[PDB]
Amino acid sequence: TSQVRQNYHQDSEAAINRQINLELYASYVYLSMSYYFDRDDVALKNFAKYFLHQSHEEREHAEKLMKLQNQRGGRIFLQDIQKPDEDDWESGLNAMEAALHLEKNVNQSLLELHKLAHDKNDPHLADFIETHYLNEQVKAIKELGDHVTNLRKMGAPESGLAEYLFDKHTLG
Amino acid sequence: TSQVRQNYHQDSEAAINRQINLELYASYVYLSMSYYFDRDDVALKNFAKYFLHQSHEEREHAEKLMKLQNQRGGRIFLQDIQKPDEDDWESGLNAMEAALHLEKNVNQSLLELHKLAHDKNDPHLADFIETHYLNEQVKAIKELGDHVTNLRKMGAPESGLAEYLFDKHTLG
Amino acid sequence: TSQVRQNYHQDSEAAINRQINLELYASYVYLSMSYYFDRDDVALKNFAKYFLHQSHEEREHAEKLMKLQNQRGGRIFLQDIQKPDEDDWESGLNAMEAALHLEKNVNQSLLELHKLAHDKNDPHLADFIETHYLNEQVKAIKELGDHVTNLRKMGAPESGLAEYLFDKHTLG
Amino acid sequence: TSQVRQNYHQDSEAAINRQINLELYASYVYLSMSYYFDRDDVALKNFAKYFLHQSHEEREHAEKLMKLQNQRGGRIFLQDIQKPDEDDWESGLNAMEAALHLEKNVNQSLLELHKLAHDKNDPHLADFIETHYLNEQVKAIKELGDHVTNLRKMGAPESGLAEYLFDKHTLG
Amino acid sequence: TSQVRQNYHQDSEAAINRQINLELYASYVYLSMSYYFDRDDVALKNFAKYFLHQSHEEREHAEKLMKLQNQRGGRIFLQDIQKPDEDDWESGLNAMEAALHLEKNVNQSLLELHKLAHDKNDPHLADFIETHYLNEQVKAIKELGDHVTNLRKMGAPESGLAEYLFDKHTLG
Amino acid sequence: TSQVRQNYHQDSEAAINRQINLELYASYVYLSMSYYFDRDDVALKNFAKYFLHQSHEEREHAEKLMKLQNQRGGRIFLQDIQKPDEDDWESGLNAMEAALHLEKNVNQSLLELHKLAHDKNDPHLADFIETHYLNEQVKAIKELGDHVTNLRKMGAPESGLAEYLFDKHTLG
Ligand code: NA
Ligand code: NA
Ligand code: NI
Ligand code: NI
Ligand code: NI
Ligand code: NI
Ligand code: NI
Ligand code: NI
Ligand code: NI
Ligand code: NI
Repeated sequence: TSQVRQNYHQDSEAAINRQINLELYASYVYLSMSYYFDRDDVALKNFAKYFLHQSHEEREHAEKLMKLQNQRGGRIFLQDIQKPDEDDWESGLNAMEAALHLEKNVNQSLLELHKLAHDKNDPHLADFIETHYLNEQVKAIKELGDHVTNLRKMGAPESGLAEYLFDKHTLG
Repeated sequence: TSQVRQNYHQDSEAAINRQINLELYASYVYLSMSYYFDRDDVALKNFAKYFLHQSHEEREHAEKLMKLQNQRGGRIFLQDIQKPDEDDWESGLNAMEAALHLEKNVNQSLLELHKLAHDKNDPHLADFIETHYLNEQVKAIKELGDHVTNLRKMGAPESGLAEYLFDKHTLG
Repeated sequence: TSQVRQNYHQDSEAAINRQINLELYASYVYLSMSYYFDRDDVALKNFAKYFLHQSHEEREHAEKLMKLQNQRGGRIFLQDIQKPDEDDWESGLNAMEAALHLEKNVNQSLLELHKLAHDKNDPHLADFIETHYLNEQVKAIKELGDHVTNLRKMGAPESGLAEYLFDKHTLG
Repeated sequence: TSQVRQNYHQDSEAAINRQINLELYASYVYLSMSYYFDRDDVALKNFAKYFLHQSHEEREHAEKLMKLQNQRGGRIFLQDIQKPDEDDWESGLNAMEAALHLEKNVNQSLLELHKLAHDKNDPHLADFIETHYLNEQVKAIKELGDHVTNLRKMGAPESGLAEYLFDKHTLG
Repeated sequence: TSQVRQNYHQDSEAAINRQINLELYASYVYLSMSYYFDRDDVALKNFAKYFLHQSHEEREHAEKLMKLQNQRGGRIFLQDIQKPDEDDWESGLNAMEAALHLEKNVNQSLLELHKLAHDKNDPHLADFIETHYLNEQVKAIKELGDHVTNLRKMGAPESGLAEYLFDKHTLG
Repeated sequence: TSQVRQNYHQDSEAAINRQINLELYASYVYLSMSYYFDRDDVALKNFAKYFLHQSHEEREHAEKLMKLQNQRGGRIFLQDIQKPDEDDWESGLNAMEAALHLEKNVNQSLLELHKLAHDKNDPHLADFIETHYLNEQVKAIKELGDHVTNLRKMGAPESGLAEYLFDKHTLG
């Protein structure tokens, strides 16, 4: 038992570790998307920059979660970061939809973790997840939905010119 | 066959992918060290910052390798980033020695890759590894050896005061 | 025999002269493309500026090669700069593909020259070609491949509007 | 027939193309002189810089002529740029006299072209050649004559010290 | 065996030590030339400054070589710095020719060392010598050859006025 | 006999040459110490910087002595710079004591040279040695004695932590 541990259950520690691993997996998937849009036959630099920024944001998420785990007295247990389920993300709209699904899964996991923290009578972790992630994930999901809608309203993926214009005007 | 592929063997592509995975593993190990020195019972902030910077440098290494793979016409195939073989790095000198061993392994892998590139008559990748990694890895190994020597000449790990002074004066 | 000649074979001198002539031919082809996109019935100013910049870069390449020839004690022997095999480059995508083929030919010639220099035990010229041209040609080939991919993903050459948009957004 | 062609004869177009080729040949000869004065056994850097600047000026001349050809509705037809008739320009005074002869030949060609334009009732091309080249060629010929006179009044080519002093004080 | 030694043969270490001693000898010869041109009966200050700068450059060469030896795990073994074979360097052209011969000998030694490093499969030391010395020695040899040519084209050593003018205009 | 020689004995010239050789030997020993503290198993950067600065100061001493020799009409005769009697300076306190002994020997040589100059009725060289070296050597000996005392009052060489603290706080 750590000297700084106070009102911190072991289930919350396991959930924090699992969310750390989930954020690592999300950053891995975002990096995979970024360097898939870096290929010569794809040639979409703005999508690559955006997905690299998203991977860095998920890295910051994981770092903040590990710092919070070290603060609450819990111990960190890292696991194997699984590779993305895909290596060729087809087009831009497919990558945006996959990122939207990943963000929704991360949001569901964060909501389950906050429900657990509320059941554990842990207001600190509750408000931490509320102010540091919930609104962030909501904004990210809204932005990805807007991007998917704009890509569908232009002819993608059937129109590569539409994806080029979305790379230039929107993500540029 | 890519339209930009020219004097680029498939063995070189596989070696580039394996080196990308190795750099990812090195960054993972460095992040594990950094957040192991972030624990409350450890309390060494400068070691954490240094290992986080090393993890970011290995991330930049992997990104540059993936960019070079995309330039030479080869395709990227990511794998599962294995977790570090340890979760408790004992003390500071043990972590420095483990980082030294990891750097020496990465240097051996880079030397084997350069030998392969020379056997494939690929001067571009050869000089790329020469100017972008070889001297960098040599400097890193020399710095880690100096750190290990200074830690051994102060009483570490038997003297926690020595590790504190090395964290304050050297890595501070 | 020059007083400054040292570890410099005559075959390397002939190869340097041939590469100088090749760079001159490449600059001539780039200037031809630039002023073909300057015609009234073509009207693509950004393509003209880009090809003029590429011609100036090949001119700098030839000047650096002649300076290196004067440094290594060898003598320069200039030949007739052949005219481009075409006077009407059809459209923009055709010109980009021709520039890609020319860059790949120049890269193959540089790789053969570096192989010869390695067989002549000339590390100076080897590293010179490695650091001053190899990565440059790789970047140029990658950029031309990205341009060709973007032109093919927009409707060119069947869509002149696509070529206009590529001239405005990309090369503008 | 171009939509912008107006009062522009085909003979004027052929003369413009021939003058473009002549300016290209002049730039080639100037570059040959510049890199002949770059040799180790010659060692005259200021002469090399001056001849390189003259080659760049002839390149600008050719570019302006091609732009004027594209403006007047005519089409450009490039030919093979012949190599200079010499590869060893003896000394500095010989190179200056050869440059003077080349400038006088270019001036004669420009005067013949202006006479043709006047016979074709083309005042635009006439005044263009008058204001953009005639006075320029006159100034260049006067400067080359002054340089030849100063080189002859110092002992060149029989005095290499005279050529060194002309490189240092005059062209420096 | 050092903890940082990796892919570093003992023959390469001996060659590095011998090259360190050679650079020390070159710096000694350059200092001897500099302070020979400092004598009252000689009175050539610019030659003294130039040779002192060359001696300092050879000192920096030796320091960089010793730093590289300390980096690659090898141990440094210094020897006796031999005095220059001459104490009166006759004139300026003789000193320039002696410096040219010394630079050519150092270049031959560096080329032999790079050949040895390539035979030892050491790309790090190979590229180090390539980028940090080879082009530097080539530029130095070219500059010394140009200086010798200019001194021979002015009347030196039979004309002390020529040496004075070379000291004032060139090396001044 | 030089035209500028006046009240300058040949014994004073020989003593000046011997002192030049002694300063060269001192600079060599200081450089050896500096690059001995540069080794990986030593790892003391501040000691290396201090000894390199001392070597540069002895180099300036030798240069000033050679300039004074050229001023007084005497001729310079350089000899072989002997290597240091040691290649492994044990620890920091041993190197400081060796530097102190070398400084005391140089001071004794300078005092003997000043006594000779006074016996030769040479006030110029006397006051030159007085104002340009005597107080400098006294300050250097006092500083080295203070360093040795501080190293002995901390536990060196039996305490490597003491040497590390002296490198950080004092020489840092
Ligand atoms: Na190289
Ligand atoms: Na006095
Ligand atoms: Ni996240
Ligand atoms: Ni790395
Ligand atoms: Ni080889
Ligand atoms: Ni080129
Ligand atoms: Ni012209
Ligand atoms: Ni008329
Ligand atoms: Ni050197
Ligand atoms: Ni001294």
